Amino acid sequence: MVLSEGEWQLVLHVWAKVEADVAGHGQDILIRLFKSHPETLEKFDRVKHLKTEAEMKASEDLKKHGVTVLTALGAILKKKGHHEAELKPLAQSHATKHKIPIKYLEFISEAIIHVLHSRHPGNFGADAQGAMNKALELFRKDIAAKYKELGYQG
Ligand code: HEM
Repeated sequence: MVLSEGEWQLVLHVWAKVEADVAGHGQDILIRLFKSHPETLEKFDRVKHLKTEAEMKASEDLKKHGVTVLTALGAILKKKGHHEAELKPLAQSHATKHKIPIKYLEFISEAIIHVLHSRHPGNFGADAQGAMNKALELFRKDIAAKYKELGYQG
């Protein structure tokens, strides 16, 4: 699949807002992920013991994790589809070290869309959401192809 420049512009325009507060968006997204799909929390040894949203909101480790995910994702989106180099080390660590099934990448995709929708209604209408979904699907498709080459494709 391939996105048009118009679709990339919609994605990057809302992302510019996310970047005004990377830590805040990272927390919201991870908390949304962990509450909607608790099984995912088990993958994070440094934060799996957190029982409530209040504990999550106060966690310094959770906030650092959020910044890391959004910074790596942002670097990928800014490549506008030319992200093969950025995807390799990422696919290897999630396939071989962490063992993250594609299904969980779909779950975090949902959390991202949910949060942008809440915090940026004016820059996240239907067209912009369609573009973001398309960009995240592109990301998932390429990652899963890499998973298979690496022997996981879980
Ligand atoms: C847009 C999605 C994702 C991006 C861009 C991403 C990115 C990263 C990055 C940059 C790291 C740092 C170094 C490394 O590769 O180990 C990392 C670590 C990790 N990722 Fe992700 N990740 C994503 C989704 C997920 C999801 C959905 C899960 C689990 C449900 C996950 C679990 C992990 C774990 C377990 C680690 C290591 C945490 C630790 O240091 O203890 N990742 N990820």
